[PDB]
Amino acid sequence: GYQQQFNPQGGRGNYKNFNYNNNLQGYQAGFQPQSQGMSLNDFDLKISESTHNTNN
Amino acid sequence: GYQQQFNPQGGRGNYKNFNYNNNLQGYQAGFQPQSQGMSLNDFDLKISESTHNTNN
Amino acid sequence: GYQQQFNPQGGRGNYKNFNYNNNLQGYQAGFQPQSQGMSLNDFDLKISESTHNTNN
Amino acid sequence: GYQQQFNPQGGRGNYKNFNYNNNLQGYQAGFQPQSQGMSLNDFDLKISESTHNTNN
Amino acid sequence: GYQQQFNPQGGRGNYKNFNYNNNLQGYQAGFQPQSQGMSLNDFDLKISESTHNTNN
Repeated sequence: GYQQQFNPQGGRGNYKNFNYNNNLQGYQAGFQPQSQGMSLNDFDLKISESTHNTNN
Repeated sequence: GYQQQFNPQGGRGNYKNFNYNNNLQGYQAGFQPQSQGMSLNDFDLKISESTHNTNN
Repeated sequence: GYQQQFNPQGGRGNYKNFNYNNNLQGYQAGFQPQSQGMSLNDFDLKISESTHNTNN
Repeated sequence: GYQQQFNPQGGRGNYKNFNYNNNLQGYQAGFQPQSQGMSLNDFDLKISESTHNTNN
Repeated sequence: GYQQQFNPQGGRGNYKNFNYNNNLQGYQAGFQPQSQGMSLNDFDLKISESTHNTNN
């Protein structure tokens, strides 16, 4: 079938923001998982992210 | 079938923002997973990302 | 079948924004995964990205 | 079949924005994955990207 | 079959915006992956890219 398991073998680290969305014959609208920007719904190794959200 | 498992073997690091979307004969509209920009839905190794979102 | 697994072997680093979209005979409209620009849906190694989004 | 696995062997770095889209006999319309520009859907090694999006 | 795997061997760097689109007997319309311009869908080594998108 579908292998989506969380199976780290050995090693070490930081694990966060794992999201599993199972839609079984359903209705899903307006989804922004792990969103960092602005979402409007009307019905030496360095990674650096900086986001400024201003809603007026 | 489909192999999408999380299987790091040895090593070390930072693991974040893993998103699994399974749509089984369903209706999905307006999806911006891991979005950093602006989403409007009307129904030495360095990576640097800077985003300014102004909604007036 | 389809091999899309996450299998780092040894080594080290930063791993983020991995998105798996499985559409099984479904309806998907208006998808901007890992979007950094502006999405409107009406129903020494250095990588630097700077985005300004102004919605009036 | 199809080999699309994530298999770094040794080494080090930054890995982000990996997107796997599997469309199984489905309907997908209006897709802008990893988009940085403007998407309107009506139903010393240096890489530098600067994008200004103004929606009036 | 088709070899499209991500297999860096040794070395180091920055890896981002890898997109795998598998269309299995499906309908895909209006796709602008990794788009930086303007997409309208109606249903010393230096690389520098600057894009201004004005929608009136």
